[PDB]
Amino acid sequence: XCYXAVCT
Amino acid sequence: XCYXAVCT
Repeated sequence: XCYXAVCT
Repeated sequence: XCYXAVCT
């Protein structure tokens, strides 16, 4: 649930 | 370093 440093 | 289920 991440793309790079951005997560949910 | 990861995007979806892929880590680079």
